Amino acid sequence: LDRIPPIEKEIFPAMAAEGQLYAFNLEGFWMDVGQPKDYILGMTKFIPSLVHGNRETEAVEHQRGGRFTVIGASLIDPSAKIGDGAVIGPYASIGANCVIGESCRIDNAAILENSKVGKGTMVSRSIVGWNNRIGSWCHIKDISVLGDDVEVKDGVILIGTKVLPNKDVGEHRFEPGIIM
Amino acid sequence: LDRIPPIEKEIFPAMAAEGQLYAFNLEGFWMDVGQPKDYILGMTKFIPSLVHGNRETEAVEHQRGGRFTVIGASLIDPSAKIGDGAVIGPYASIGANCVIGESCRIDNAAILENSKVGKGTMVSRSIVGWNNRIGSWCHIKDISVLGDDVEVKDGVILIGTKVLPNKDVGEHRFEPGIIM
Repeated sequence: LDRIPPIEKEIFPAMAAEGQLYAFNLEGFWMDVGQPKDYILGMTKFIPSLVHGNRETEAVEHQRGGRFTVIGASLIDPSAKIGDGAVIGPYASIGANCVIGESCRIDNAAILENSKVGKGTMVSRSIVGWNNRIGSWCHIKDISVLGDDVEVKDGVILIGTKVLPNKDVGEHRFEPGIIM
Repeated sequence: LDRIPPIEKEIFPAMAAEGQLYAFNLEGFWMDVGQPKDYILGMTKFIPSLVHGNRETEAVEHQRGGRFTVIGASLIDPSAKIGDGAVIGPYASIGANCVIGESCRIDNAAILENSKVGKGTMVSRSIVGWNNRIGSWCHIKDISVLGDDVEVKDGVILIGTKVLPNKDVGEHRFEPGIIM
């Protein structure tokens, strides 16, 4: 600690000038989670590193509310209900009290907090809001982030579109964009 | 029968000229099934007229292979297997030996002869081939006709595209067109 009014970061050039700066090589993964794409990539790199950390034949989480199959490792919150014939894809996370329909596909996607999901939808490489209420037969794929308390009708196809909070969606979007 | 070498609509002007032509007014439906769109419209007008004709609380066909729900009247071939949680939409037809997945949406669509359908797909206002083999989580909607012995991979979205026989589809199509 030295009083340096505005500042070469932490005075690193001088730190090397007196030659007391050391480096520690890391064998593990490293990436900056600053974007939704980087968010998904960090999740898919970080999930396998938690095998010895937390509680969760692929037995990361297999029988919660019914006989469903998980292709790869995933984080299933114990209070959640998965359904009867869902297929939780590789490297997926699900929050507390989340409800997943009778048959679903959660592929490399994150479901946060209290969310309801219908029957037959596919959530691929995407994120959903906190109190999100998702339709039954929709199709959400690519890097699309859904804000808080959004709702989508049945049979909508959001492909890489970010929606703002409290909005409502009822129409297809086949191109990247933003919904206000 | 009179020998008229070539043509005037079987000589209807003269037929009326001798004044021996009668007409019968029809109270029922009538339309020319010459296009897939007209095919779908004729099906949706003709299905309700068969309530007293053939064998098939909405009890047109309710329990075949599992406890599934039918929203409206539909024609389910007895040899078919519907699944466990399918939702056969209004005015749909299914051919013999057809297999429908655990949860499906057959909405105003026709399935012809031996076809297999995965889990969670949606077939809306469309037709499928004879020996068609449909993927699991696909999404086929709008007026799209699939030829004979076509196959679609998982998670494809065909929106109003007509595919030729024996072809294979593995990529999305968000616009009307033809696949060779």
